[PDB]
Amino acid sequence: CSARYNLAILAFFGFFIVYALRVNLSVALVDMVDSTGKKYQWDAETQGWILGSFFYGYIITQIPGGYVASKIGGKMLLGFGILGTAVLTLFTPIAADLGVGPLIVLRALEGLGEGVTFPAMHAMWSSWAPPLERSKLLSISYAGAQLGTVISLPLSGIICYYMNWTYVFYFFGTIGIFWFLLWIWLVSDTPQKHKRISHYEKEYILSSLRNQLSSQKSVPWVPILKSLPLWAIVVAHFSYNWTFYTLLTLLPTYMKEILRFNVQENGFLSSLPYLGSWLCMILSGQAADNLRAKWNFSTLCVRRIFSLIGMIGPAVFLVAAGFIGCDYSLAVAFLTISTTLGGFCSSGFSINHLDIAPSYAGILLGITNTFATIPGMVGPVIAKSLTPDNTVGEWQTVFYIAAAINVFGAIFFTLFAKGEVQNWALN
Repeated sequence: CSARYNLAILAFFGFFIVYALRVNLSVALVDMVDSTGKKYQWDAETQGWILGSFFYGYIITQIPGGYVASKIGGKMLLGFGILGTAVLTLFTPIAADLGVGPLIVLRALEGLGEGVTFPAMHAMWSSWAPPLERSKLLSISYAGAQLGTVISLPLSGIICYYMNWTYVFYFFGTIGIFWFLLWIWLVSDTPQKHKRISHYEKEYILSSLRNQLSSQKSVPWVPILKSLPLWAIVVAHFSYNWTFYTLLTLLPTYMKEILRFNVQENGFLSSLPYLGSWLCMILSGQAADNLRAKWNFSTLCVRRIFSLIGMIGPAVFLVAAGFIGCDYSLAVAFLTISTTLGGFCSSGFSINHLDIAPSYAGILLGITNTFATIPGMVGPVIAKSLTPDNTVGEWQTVFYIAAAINVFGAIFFTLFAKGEVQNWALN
């Protein structure tokens, strides 16, 4: 079709690759360890460090991305991020042969390469997307992440079953490379730099962004962002991501050790939760708009209601899943419900940053993500240390503490959230 939508059909696949290279290990690990590929004798704590080392890098390059993107554009940044991630993915096997240290190091470098994507995309859309249309283009671009954390698990299971685990990494790295070639050939960082764009589209985009860009006032300065209504968003994000990452990283292990599912079935059934989450975050915005039309609700009742739901429903159903372990089906159903209701959050704390201080979101997202990334560095560690022997009495404990985290986060948000403006964003 046009140029901007082609960019949004190349960013979709880029984020697909991002999240696939992020998630594939959660599956490949349950076959890389011992009780036709090579198998290593990782202990418990070691698997946790391996699964967490990605976020020790993801956290480093989240905010610096916003600066490096305004410096050298978004195209090369995202391209090199994906390329480094994929090339290191190719070497992950040769690294495992060298030990665990190199493996965690390689995953952390993957994290450095991956964390610089979203800021680059924001930068590119700040020059490509007209305001009346970026709500759709950003959605297209970011749905690739959900599709990736949906599809990289079934494919990883298929491959690890019919073939060795090495081929997961080989295939996904080759894909990342064959995508970087396109990202380099076609895309540009700004319309006037595009080589095959038409004059009318260029003028439409520039005329849409003219007054908006010339109305920027809050760029060259930044006030004190230590207002409690921001720590509420940060805490809710930390809480949600604790559960989300703990599962993303240790759910296949649960399905293979406790439920005793095959690897194929493991990868196929570990996608249902995130597919449900996708559908739920697709329907939640519609429902919230229809609700604000039904009644005013001050635009804050919506945030806190949807947050309460998407952070307590998960807790309840996850506790229930832990309570009835060793059942093939009901536990899968309850984990699915748990990570499905978690999609209501896309109309709560994951959006309050646009109502609290717009025109400053570029850095509020960075703060929130940099704070809510810590659980990726912790959860997979203690959730596996508490379970040296994968007995249901151990997993119940991590489920309980994760549910308590979700609950405390929801309480904090409901108490201290604001939804109109915070008096320092006023340009």
